[PDB]
Amino acid sequence: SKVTTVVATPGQGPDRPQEVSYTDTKVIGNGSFGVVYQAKLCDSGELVAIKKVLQDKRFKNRELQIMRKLDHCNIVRLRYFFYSKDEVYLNLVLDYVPETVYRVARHYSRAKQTLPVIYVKLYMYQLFRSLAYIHSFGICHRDIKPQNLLLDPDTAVLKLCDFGSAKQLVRGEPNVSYICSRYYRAPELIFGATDYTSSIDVWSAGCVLAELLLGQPIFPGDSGVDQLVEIIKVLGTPTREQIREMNPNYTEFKFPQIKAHPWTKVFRPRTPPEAIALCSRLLEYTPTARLTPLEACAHSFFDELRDPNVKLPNGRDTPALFNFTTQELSSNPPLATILIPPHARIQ
Ligand SMILES: CN(C)c1nc2ccc1CCCCn1cc(c3ccccc31)C1=C(C(=O)NC1=O)c1cn(c3ccccc13)CCC2
Repeated sequence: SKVTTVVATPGQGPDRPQEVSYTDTKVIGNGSFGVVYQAKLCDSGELVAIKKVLQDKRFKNRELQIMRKLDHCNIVRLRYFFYSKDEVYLNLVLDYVPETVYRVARHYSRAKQTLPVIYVKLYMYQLFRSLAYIHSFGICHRDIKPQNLLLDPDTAVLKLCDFGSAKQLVRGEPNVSYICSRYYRAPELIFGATDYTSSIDVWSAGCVLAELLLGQPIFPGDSGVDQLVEIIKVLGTPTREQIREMNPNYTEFKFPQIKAHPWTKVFRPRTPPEAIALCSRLLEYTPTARLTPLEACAHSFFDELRDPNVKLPNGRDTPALFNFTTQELSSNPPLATILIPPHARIQ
């Protein structure tokens, strides 16, 4: 009962500090992403995660200012923030969730068992949703992978986190190319591309999809150089025309020609055709040929989720999949027809 008490500015509301108290401060993480503690809210009893960073007093913060314009239930909610190695740290109080998709995938795999397809449908849909909400701002995550997909096991609700790498993409302004974890890095980035679009999130989510079908990473590779070699094995060698689309700085190739290994004989035998059809639309050399998140939500692979008489393996109802705002449908309103099925329109 060693209660810390600070004054903290609410995350999405108006700029009006309150008093807040909590306890049970133990460390849960410490790495590239920063320094995170678990903690317990005195009043409610609820759990939280608290990220801590030395902040350059004379400057804004790119992570804080991105999270303060966000309120989506597939995105980890920022509750409060405040300040406090010698001088000035920034603190962010976040919703706590104990399991991840990576952890859950890992368990099925090492025991030599496949992830039931229903869980594959649930997880990607909610991800594509989460991508659609941020892409309607210009904000690109730039670190989609299974370890950044938090998950409630009993309910199935899933929440993207870690907006440390996230950035608002602007036409004409250059951006760094060595970014995202290697196995989930789009080929344009590899090629040196500097004015890439938010469709790099869509590539990465494709790599996550295939992983959940095979029970292991689709493109490993043992270096930044070897990562395009593992890709080429599957999609063959790209054309000068494809290489132009990714980066207009390459004219001559540096690695012999290979032909495309077909999609059907990459996975196992019983795999559903729409999983494979979808996967082909995500993993394309050409950025503009890849689907949009919202278009991905409307794929025929997710039709089972829009059934009314559908439940989880533990009997329960599925979480709400059809409470789309206008902001969320804003990039293509016509799709409402499909995204919201009849029974979810009940006046
Ligand atoms: C094993 N393991 C190393 C691991 N790594 C990650 C995710 C989960 C896990 C295991 C689950 C244990 C519970 N667990 C939940 C965590 C968390 C954070 C650190 C350690 C454990 C942890 C949470 C978050 C978050 O936003 N809200 C959370 O509740 C964040 C995840 N990250 C960042 C970064 C910056 C700010 C907040 C958070 C990125 C790290 C990726």
